[PDB]
Amino acid sequence: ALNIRVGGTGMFTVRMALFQTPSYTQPYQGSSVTLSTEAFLYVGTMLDGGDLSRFALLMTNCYATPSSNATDPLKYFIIQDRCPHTRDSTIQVVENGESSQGRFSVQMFRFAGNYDLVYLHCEVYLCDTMNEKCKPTCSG
Amino acid sequence: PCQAHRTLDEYWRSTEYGEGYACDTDLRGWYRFVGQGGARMAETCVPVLRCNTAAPMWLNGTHPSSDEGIVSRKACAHWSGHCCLWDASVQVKACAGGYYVYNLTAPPECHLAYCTDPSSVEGTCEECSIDEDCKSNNGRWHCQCKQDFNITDISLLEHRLECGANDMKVSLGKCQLKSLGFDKVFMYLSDSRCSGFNDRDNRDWVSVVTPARDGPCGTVLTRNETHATYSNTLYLADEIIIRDLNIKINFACSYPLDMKVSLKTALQPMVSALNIRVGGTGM
Ligand SMILES: *[C@@H]1O[C@H](CO)[C@@H](O[C@@H]2O[C@H](CO)[C@@H](O[C@@H]3O[C@H](CO)[C@@H](O)[C@H](O[C@H]4O[C@H](CO)[C@@H](O)[C@H](O)[C@@H]4O)[C@@H]3O)[C@H](O)[C@H]2NC(C)=O)[C@H](O)[C@H]1NC(C)=O
Ligand SMILES: *[C@@H]1O[C@H](CO)[C@@H](O[C@@H]2O[C@H](CO)[C@@H](O)[C@H](O)[C@H]2NC(C)=O)[C@H](O)[C@H]1NC(C)=O
Ligand SMILES: *[C@@H]1O[C@H](CO)[C@@H](O[C@@H]2O[C@H](CO)[C@@H](O)[C@H](O)[C@H]2NC(C)=O)[C@H](O)[C@H]1NC(C)=O
Ligand SMILES: *[C@@H]1O[C@H](CO)[C@@H](O)[C@H](O)[C@H]1NC(C)=O
Repeated sequence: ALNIRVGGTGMFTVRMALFQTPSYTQPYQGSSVTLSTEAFLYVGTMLDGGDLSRFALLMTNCYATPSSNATDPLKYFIIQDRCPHTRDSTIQVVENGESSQGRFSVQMFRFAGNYDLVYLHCEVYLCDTMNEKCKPTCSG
Repeated sequence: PCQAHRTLDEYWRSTEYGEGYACDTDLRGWYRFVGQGGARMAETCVPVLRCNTAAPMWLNGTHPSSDEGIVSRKACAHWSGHCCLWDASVQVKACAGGYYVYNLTAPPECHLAYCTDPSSVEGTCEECSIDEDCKSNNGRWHCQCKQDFNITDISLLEHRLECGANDMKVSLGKCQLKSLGFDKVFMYLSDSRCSGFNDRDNRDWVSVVTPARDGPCGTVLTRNETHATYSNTLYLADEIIIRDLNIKINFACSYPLDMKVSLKTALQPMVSALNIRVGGTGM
């Protein structure tokens, strides 16, 4: 018998969209959205890669930066260490690690300074829904 | 030869034509038979009183295949009840493409003329792929690949693994496997239900597709703290049963567990702004 050993690397498709309405029904297509600060924000993250049965979309950390650059030193974390932020009451999460979609809502804001644009950047970590317990329960 | 010839567009040279009296004494040079009559001369001595001739002729033997050059033939003539009673000298030459040329000579006497069978207008050349040259074997056109595509051993085999987000596929050049000596190949995963098929994106490929999960075609998943890998093995054989040189394609592609994601839509807030203006002066 002859064994040839070959391999490869693949990527999974995870998406993020702005919801035009609460309860996360319709997505947003426009290139720049113009709201008031008092208004809230409806966002969700989709998972389109595969094996949604064995995997659960789970949010580890997310933040806001004034620029498209994600590594901006000025970061307003919206989720800290798998936890919705406690010091700000207007932050709420609906599902995290529960299913293949992660969503959350928060009041809109503006970065203090000569900054007129806000960008949102999150980082996801998939998990095994049987091998490890993916429910994040956070308390101060 | 292939470029300097005179075409012949006539529909009465079929071996189905009833009867005529024309004879070809003024035919001099290289000719191509094109149209409803056919592209090749008759290969068997068609019975007498056919194809607009009292005594039909026929180029005896077999049509030369591609890359044969000048071939000398002695076209026979069917008359009086004896096939090949009179003889004429012809020089048939094959050409690139589904057509031929001949050195049509003057028969010894009139009431003699050539005529063509339907031949293989059904047998086409476009069915050969881009790396498959339009070669012929004893007059039948086939798709023989590049000669430079000649690999002997097994380790040098090409393998195109695409680790798609939802499915996984592995692709191998059909020309390479034909060169390796396998007329037909058998793709089989851990389960034989995942038999391979053909697909073309830039050439002839045989490919297998397996969903990226745990068990859809017996694929095994072993996830460590950083990556999750899908491992399955492919089996190569040239017949249903193997007798030597077992082949096992140990392929596996893994996915990351962490990734970065952001909106593609710009956000712009407006907040109530109070502007207090002050001033000063200095030296
Ligand atoms: C968790 O599992 C993952 C998935 O297997 C694993 O990542 C693997 O790390 C090993 C160790 O480095 C890689 O092994 C390969 O081994 C040979 C050299 O010995 C080479 O094929 C590889 O180097 C290649 O690196 C790049 C890959 O294209 C290229 O620059 C080039 O081809 C190099 O040759 C590599 O060292 C193995 O490839 C990765 N798997 C990947 C990258 O998908 C990880 O280490 C595991 N974590 C653990 C065990 O803690
Ligand atoms: C994103 O932001 C960083 C920080 O402003 C940009 O500059 C890099 O900064 C790091 C330290 O934060 C330095 O080590 C690098 O040398 C800097 N340059 C690069 C090219 O990384 C960085 O360029 C920005 N990235 C993009 C794509 O705009
Ligand atoms: C077909 O091919 C032959 C050989 O190339 C052509 O020339 C004939 O060659 C023979 C053998 O030397 C001579 O005896 C003949 O006299 C040549 N014929 C002529 C007309 O010069 C021949 O011409 C070709 N036939 C046709 C019809 O094109
Ligand atoms: C014509 O072909 C037949 C069939 O093989 C053969 O018997 C005959 O001898 C051939 N004629 C000539 C002149 O070679």
